Amino acid sequence: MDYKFWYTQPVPKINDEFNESVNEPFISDNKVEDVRKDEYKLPPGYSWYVCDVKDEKDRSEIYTLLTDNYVEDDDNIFRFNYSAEFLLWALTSPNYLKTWHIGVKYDASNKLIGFISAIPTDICIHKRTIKMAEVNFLCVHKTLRSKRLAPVLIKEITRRINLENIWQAIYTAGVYLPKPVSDARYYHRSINVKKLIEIGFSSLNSRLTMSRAIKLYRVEDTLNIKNMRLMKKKDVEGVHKLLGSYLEQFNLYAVFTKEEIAHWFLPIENVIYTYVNEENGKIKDMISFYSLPSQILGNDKYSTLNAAYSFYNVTTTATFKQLMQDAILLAKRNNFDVFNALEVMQNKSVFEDLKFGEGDGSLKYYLYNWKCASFAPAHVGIVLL
Ligand SMILES: CCCCCCCCCCCCCC(=O)CSCCNC(=O)CCNC(=O)[C@H](O)C(C)(C)COP(=O)(O)OP(=O)(O)OC[C@H]1O[C@@H](n2cnc3c(N)ncnc32)[C@H](O)[C@@H]1OP(=O)(O)O
Ligand SMILES: CN(C)Cc1n[nH]c2ccc(-c3ccc(F)cc3OCCn3ccnc3)cc12
Ligand SMILES: [Cl-]
Ligand SMILES: [Mg+2]
Repeated sequence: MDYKFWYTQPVPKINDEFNESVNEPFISDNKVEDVRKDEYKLPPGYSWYVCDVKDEKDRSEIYTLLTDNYVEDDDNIFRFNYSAEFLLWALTSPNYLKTWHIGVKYDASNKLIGFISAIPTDICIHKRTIKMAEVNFLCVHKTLRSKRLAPVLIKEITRRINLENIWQAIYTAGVYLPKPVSDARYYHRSINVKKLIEIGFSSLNSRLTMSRAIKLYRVEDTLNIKNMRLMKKKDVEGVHKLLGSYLEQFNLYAVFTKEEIAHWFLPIENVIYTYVNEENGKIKDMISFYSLPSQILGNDKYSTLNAAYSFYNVTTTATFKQLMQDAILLAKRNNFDVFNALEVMQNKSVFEDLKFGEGDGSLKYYLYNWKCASFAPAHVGIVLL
């Protein structure tokens, strides 16, 4: 890899290594007044488009572009299929900017062929809290790959973020770029074993017959934490306290306001699931996971893999293993086929006992214009959608 684009950016070179005493921008003393006011140039016949994610039709356009052209697994069997309602939630968090939801249309067809987005968040990296943009949903149509459109989308969003006097960003990708601050493998816990085998995701052998595989992943339909229930509006303060305190141990986490807790955690069917255990009107334990189905490509029987992805989980009245067991059960009660988690926070400690299998790859965490020491994923305390 030459990384001809990335090496022009304020990010580490492949060989850069910083000790814990270093925790600062690559480029400081930036000036809003100096930021370019002109949009980056696109190739002839393409135009910028400002997407209105609150408009059902504009939102449907983004949904279509992602459904057809977003992230596939390494074998091109599954493609992420974020729902339209999920994209509304993900992009309209507190203080979002409509001008950070950027499309590219092909003028002659009037169709969206590219997208990139950011939302603002306070990010604590090695105990320093910085206002950052969280970048997500970069996508170029399959038919226009390897034409250098992605650097155009990246430079244009950078410019729009810089106009708001924001100079750092956080992003994640499965691909290796200069240069990860942390790298987390993903693990999967089978729920609907038979389906996962039939679609090729899971395997049998002469020892592990179909019936034996089903038995292995069987779970008791009783919670360890009996009062675990869907989160309600009244629980916002308590979730804010519980989670906000928990996250301070990590090397990388978002500093959530109360308004951010209500947005990111209050339940929305088929989008975000949060459960809480209330004692004495105080929230003592919480479970959360989001819904990210994948379209199954080329399977006669099934079109969709329903997948729950571990989000934020905190226990003070049980063991972490007991809490994540309940999280798997609650995913099962909600019709999910598989429960997915990264080896961030305390997650790795429960993978063997709760019968997770190692996946085929990892998610890399990145910062833009920030130099600092890298760290094991157990010290990562943030999950991006
Ligand atoms: C202060 C504010 C700062 C704000 C900005 C922060 C940074 C935000 C950064 C964005 C974070 C988004 C996070 C996110 O959304 C979650 S990661 C998911 C990204 N989306 C997909 O994987 C969807 C399917 N793939 C595509 O749509 C295309 O393959 C994409 C658009 C990925 C690249 O289109 P393409 O047609 O395949 O490629 P060219 O146009 O020819 O471009 C080639 C250049 O793109 C570099 N590249 C490829 N994949 C990347 C990736 N995932 N991040 C960053 N850079 C990526 C690549 O290394 C090369 O640069 P190089 O020559 O130096 O190696
Ligand atoms: C994070 N958010 C930015 C979306 C995103 N983009 N890129 C990714 C690469 C992996 C995961 C992921 C995260 C947790 C997990 F349990 C399974 C995952 O992927 C399986 C499918 N796969 C394989 C290779 N590429 C995709 C998410 C993402
Ligand atoms: Cl340029
Ligand atoms: Mg391109």
